[PDB]
Amino acid sequence: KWDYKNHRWDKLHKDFEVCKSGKSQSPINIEHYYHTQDKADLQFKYAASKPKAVFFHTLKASFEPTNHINYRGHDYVLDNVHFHAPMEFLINNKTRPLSAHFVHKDAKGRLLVLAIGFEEGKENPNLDPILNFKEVALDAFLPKSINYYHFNGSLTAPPCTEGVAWFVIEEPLEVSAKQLAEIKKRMKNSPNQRPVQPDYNTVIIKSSAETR
Amino acid sequence: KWDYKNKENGPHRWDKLHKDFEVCKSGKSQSPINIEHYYHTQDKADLQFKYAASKPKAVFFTHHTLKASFEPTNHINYRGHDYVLDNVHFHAPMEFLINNKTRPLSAHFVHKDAKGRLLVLAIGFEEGKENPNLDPILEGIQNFKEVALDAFLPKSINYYHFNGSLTAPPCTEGVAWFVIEEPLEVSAKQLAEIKKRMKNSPNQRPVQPDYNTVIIKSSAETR
Ligand SMILES: CCOc1ccc2nc(S(N)(=O)=O)sc2c1
Ligand SMILES: CCOc1ccc2nc(S(N)(=O)=O)sc2c1
Ligand SMILES: [Cl-]
Ligand SMILES: [Cl-]
Ligand SMILES: [Zn+2]
Ligand SMILES: [Zn+2]
Repeated sequence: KWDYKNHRWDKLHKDFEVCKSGKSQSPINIEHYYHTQDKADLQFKYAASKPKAVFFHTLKASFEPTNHINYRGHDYVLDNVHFHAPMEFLINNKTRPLSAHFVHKDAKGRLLVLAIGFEEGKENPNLDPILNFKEVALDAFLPKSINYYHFNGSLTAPPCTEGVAWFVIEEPLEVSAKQLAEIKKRMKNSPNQRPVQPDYNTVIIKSSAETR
Repeated sequence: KWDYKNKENGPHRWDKLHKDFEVCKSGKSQSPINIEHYYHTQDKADLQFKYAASKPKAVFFTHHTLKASFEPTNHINYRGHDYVLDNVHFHAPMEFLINNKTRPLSAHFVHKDAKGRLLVLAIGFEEGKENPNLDPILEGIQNFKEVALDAFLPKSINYYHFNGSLTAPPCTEGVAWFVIEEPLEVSAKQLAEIKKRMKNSPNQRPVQPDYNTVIIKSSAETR
């Protein structure tokens, strides 16, 4: 059984062999990239939303097909949000104590994932509805203006399927220290961060968008 | 047994011939593709060429292409990492399609660095003027005369850069592609001969599935 306990994922199932063999496995440290000033091309179609279900090695909140992201002429339906502690993706070796992943699928079956860091500070109201289920302020969840990193990668969890479009947001969200240990407690006080995977000089663009 | 013919050994079946080749199917950054969506970028000038005229170690037909091997004298520098041009080979038509445009021919500059990491540079050809750069080879397949590598490429190039795979089995990924937009020119006769030297047998992998590849457009000076 696969866990984060103390590189052998490929062994447990042959379905997981790509975890080693893939040349574009995630997460990574974002250190070399291209600046661009091209249109967002990223449109959010988010609303405050109450979960299809809320359940637990990571804390996950799933949703109905109500929230969308449209990228270069294709609609990606929001499936779920889950957390990693520490932040899996590194930005020039800076990681945040917590992260969230927003998972999407298009007509063609393609995957798009949204990642953002958290900053230890003020209480974050967006977390509480989940922590009948209370609705989550998605369209308000995200920063107004985001600087993001976009590149190609894999699932950070098995089967580590690749073909994932990652957009990693620069801005850290804020989380209070009680909330942090609580979710950390919520995840059995067991870390669920895959280490940085081998990076074969991934082509990375830095760009921005308006989430709302 | 892989080939480009429509029988059991074509591209739609390359994954079946050897288990070493399955990434041809399962791989998620498979090349070639149609380059139409990309990001325009600051021209930080990432790529530096260091080519000289060079005589081929060998010029020979292998695995459907005309290949010219070289001593490790011609190089490319990318973000402070140097890749040695290993060989130049040909595909007809051009395999990468640029904004849905297909060219009669392309040339691939295969580079490998110390780590065994791969870099390939592609430039297309369309029918026109006689190319003196080409002729050493068409005769050389039949010592070898040197190739004006330093003179081969356009002075300033527009190219697309992304991560992809090899276009022939084993279809290895982690390949850094530099696809130059500018077409070089070839005479209609030279064109017909290259195809004859490459046996009038197509050696173009079809466009492969695209998983939203991040492509940047930039430019450089080859001279
Ligand atoms: C039905 C199985 O769905 C799975 C399994 C692993 C997995 N990892 C992500 S992530 N952390 O965004 O890269 S999403 C996902 C979905
Ligand atoms: C080890 C044998 O060398 C091989 C096998 C396939 C292959 N495809 C290219 S290409 N068409 O530039 O992407 S180069 C190359 C070298
Ligand atoms: Cl993350
Ligand atoms: Cl090509
Ligand atoms: Zn995740
Ligand atoms: Zn080739």
